[PDB]
Amino acid sequence: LVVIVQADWNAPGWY
Repeated sequence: LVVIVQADWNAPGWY
C-alpha cells in the first residue's frame, strides 16, 4: 500500500 519494497496489494510498495 505504499511504494518501497516490491509491491503491495494496491500500491507499488510494501513500505
